[PDB]
Amino acid sequence: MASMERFLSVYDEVQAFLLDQLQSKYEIDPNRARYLRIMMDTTCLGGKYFRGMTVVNVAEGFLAVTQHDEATKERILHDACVGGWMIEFLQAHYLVEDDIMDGSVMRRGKPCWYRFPGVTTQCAINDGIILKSWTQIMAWHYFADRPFLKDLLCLFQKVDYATAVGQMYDVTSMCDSNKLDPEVAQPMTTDFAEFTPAIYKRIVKYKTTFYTYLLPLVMGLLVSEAAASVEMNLVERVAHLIGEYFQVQDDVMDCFTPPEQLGKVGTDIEDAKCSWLAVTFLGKANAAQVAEFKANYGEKDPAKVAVVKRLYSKANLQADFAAYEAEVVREVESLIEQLKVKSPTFAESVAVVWEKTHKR
Amino acid sequence: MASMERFLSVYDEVQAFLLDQLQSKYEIDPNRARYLRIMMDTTCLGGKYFRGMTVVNVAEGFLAVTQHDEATKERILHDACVGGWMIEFLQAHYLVEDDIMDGSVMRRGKPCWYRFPGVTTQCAINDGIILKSWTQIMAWHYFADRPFLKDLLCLFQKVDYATAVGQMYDVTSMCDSNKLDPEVAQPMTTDFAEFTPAIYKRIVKYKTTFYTYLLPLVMGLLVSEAAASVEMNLVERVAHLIGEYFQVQDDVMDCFTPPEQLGKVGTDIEDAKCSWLAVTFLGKANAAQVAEFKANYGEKDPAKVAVVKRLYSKANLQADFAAYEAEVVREVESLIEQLKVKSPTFAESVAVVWEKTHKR
Ligand SMILES: Cc1ccc(CN2CCS(=O)(=O)CC2)cc1
Ligand SMILES: Cc1ccc(CN2CCS(=O)(=O)CC2)cc1
Ligand SMILES: Cc1ccc(CN2CCS(=O)(=O)CC2)cc1
Ligand SMILES: Cc1ccc(CN2CCS(=O)(=O)CC2)cc1
Ligand SMILES: Cc1ccc(CN2CCS(=O)(=O)CC2)cc1
Ligand SMILES: Cc1ccc(CN2CCS(=O)(=O)CC2)cc1
Ligand SMILES: [Zn+2]
Ligand SMILES: [Zn+2]
Ligand SMILES: [Zn+2]
Ligand SMILES: [Zn+2]
Repeated sequence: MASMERFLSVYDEVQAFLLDQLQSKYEIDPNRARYLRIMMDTTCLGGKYFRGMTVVNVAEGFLAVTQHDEATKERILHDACVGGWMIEFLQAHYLVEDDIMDGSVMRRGKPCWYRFPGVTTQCAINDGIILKSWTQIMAWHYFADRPFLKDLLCLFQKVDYATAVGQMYDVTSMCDSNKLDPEVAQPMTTDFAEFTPAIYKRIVKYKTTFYTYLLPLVMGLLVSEAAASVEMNLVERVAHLIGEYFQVQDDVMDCFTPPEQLGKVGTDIEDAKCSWLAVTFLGKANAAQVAEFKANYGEKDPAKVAVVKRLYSKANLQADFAAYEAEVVREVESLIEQLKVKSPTFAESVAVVWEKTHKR
Repeated sequence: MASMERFLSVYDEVQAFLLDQLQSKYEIDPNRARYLRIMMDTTCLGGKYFRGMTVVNVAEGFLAVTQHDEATKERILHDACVGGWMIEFLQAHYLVEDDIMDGSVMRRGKPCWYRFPGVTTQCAINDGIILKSWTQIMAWHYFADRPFLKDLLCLFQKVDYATAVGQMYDVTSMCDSNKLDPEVAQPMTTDFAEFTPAIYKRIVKYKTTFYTYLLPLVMGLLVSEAAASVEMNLVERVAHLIGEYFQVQDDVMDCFTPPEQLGKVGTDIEDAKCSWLAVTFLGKANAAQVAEFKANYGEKDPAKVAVVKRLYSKANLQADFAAYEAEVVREVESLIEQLKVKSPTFAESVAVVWEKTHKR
């Protein structure tokens, strides 16, 4: 069976299981089940499934080099699909809540879930809670007797928690740290002293790399019983590196990809986000450029947003991006090679993850 | 040591552990740690700790009848405190998010967390996520090698999930089921056909009884290694019964307790909630009363809210409440007795839980 149709089939299976259980154990009525069905589909489906399919691809890599009965191949692949959906539904939780937190309008060319007329914020906050609760119910049902249950649940939680800490670092990235205070409304920084490469790398490490790259790779190892084919410090290092590059790309696209292809109107400028473009621009600007940036950034006024975009274009950030890209290519290739000391197979899955990111 | 000072001490311990770990493992800076500290205190502290202290009291009950080394008594009590905080922090998650979902102003005579000036909804949604993530980090740290870890984590998840399903039943309780539809803005029911005792009991069972009464009782059994001193179907039955009574009391207080003592201005009428008062009123009203209720319920207009309160007062709902209370007293005493077949001790803890609820 091809991997993607397997993965999509298991979605239907898992959906049916969740909804059936709601009717048999939680007293749900058919109409609320239908609401939840539609919510699940709307929030979990229509992406590329990169994350969840990475679990499947890592497991397929090991299957090719490990002896197993056919029934065991099938079980491993089924477990990789269930694990992949756990990550997809965890992402769906994040996207639902982040869209509400940010006041976002669109995502992938459709309205954010909370904006649907019969949803509203009141229900959407809790729908997003249910999305993450479903990752747990999947795990406890499908993995009940698996030797990797403990390790998978402990990994998932730590990744979830890193991700929420990353969200805190992102939402507070334009405040001055020393002014953070629940009692006092938070002003935008005026110095931008915290718009540094290291502070940027911390936001991105936590907010996206743990759930986007570390979790799918490590979940593929766990369902394969293969965590001894790797040196875990290398897997962390490479996940955090590729993940950062991925986010740099998104940051650049927020500013410069047309909204039709981007799937939304990018607002990182208006939102005063600590983006790669802002940090890179500040890292090369002269005094007059810095002052122009300060006078215009973090404002809704379209004229001011256009002043920032013009500053970025004139500053030749494409060159800084090429230099960054080159360095990432170097270090990701060095880590892949270190990963072959223990598993050629795992190293190749990491190569493929790299190729999908670099050349999307 | 007295139980409550033990419990409060462990709060300080757990807080220090969480914040220390954020600095050693998650790259947090001192100012963000302070924000999180203040968030934790603000959202977790200042209640009665009923839930968390019930775990401690169940464990203290068993300790009095079971032989153990002193160091084991201490470990069991420490584990009961950590488990109790897991429930308190899970409640804090619920209250933070519910206050945002409902647009609430106050809770326990102070502003809702999201209303604090330096918080805002954007940060508060994620603070509430972190609250629940912390229940997991507590568990994996303090219970890493405990024989009850699996059972405790599986119980916690199912309780969390029931609670979120209960929130869905609550937020949708004034819609007609057959009209639920993400695509269509939801009208208030005009027939109130779904304001029944059974539908009410389903909302309340899920939204509060699993986390308020079942989880503390069962967590006390788990940290005591005492789940064989009970018949679990009886523990469920009694938890769901006491929990329902608790919520009926809250529903009555929302309408009739002065806001100063209630800790907030009650809005269940304006919010069109399926409250015990509404369901009981509809269960005895004549046609003219029903029509007056329909014309006034679920409106912000204070004059209309006063018309509903007047209908309730004239309908002698205090008598229906006394009749309900009497019946609950009967059934809770019958269940306590059934609980003595296997554990006098556990039955007495349930008696105390009952006494704290009935006579608060
Ligand atoms: C010990 C060992 C022997 C052979 C192989 C290759 N193998 C072919 C048959 S299979 O269906 O098991 C898929 C992988 C790997 C390991
Ligand atoms: C409450 C909450 C916690 C974490 C996240 C992380 N999220 C990942 C996806 S992202 O980078 O698109 C937007 C941030 C979101 C919400
Ligand atoms: C810093 C920088 C890097 C690259 C580009 C070019 N850009 C790449 C792909 S895109 O969809 O973002 C639109 C075109 C511009 C600026
Ligand atoms: C087998 C058994 C013997 C005695 C007891 C009572 N016991 C007193 C001493 S203690 O500190 O262990 C607390 C409970 C219970 C069980
Ligand atoms: C997102 C979410 C899920 C569940 C709850 C349950 N909560 C219990 C406490 S309550 O009855 O006060 C208000 C409802 C809240 C929020
Ligand atoms: C249905 C019903 C029951 C009891 C009461 C009396 N009430 C009890 C406590 S209270 O703080 O809600 C205010 C006074 C009135 C109506
Ligand atoms: Zn965001
Ligand atoms: Zn972005
Ligand atoms: Zn609510
Ligand atoms: Zn209430």
